[PDB]
Amino acid sequence: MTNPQFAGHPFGTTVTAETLRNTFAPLTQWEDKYRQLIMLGKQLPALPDELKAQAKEIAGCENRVWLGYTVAENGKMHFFGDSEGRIVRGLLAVLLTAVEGKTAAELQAQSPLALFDELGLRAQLSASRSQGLNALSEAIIAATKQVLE
Repeated sequence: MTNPQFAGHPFGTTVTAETLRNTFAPLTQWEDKYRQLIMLGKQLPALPDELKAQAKEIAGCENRVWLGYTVAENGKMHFFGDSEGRIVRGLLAVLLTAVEGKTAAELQAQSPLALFDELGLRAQLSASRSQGLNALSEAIIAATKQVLE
């Protein structure tokens, strides 16, 4: 009789698309967003190797990128990863938030870039860099394709 629990990340819990909007609400300057974003990572826990194995490797961004998830019984997937670049690290948050217990379908029904764009944590990011966010997202599309099938 027991139940293990790990990865006490916010994303939704305390870091909801809203909360982020409340933080950026005042921060109208991208400089801030990009700035605070860095701190967003600090908040995130240090992704251990054990989890690294549970997640997938992503070397198509500013720097190393680790991400992993799993479809629940109903489908409620839970994302969890990290990155080297604080900035990127923070970005994940928003993402993990956009995918707040979302279903594969849902994801396809609404890209996680919405939040990023909404908050402007990407809409501003140069096209080039944007290519990255896409890749990340694609990770889902690829997954959703599996869950869908």
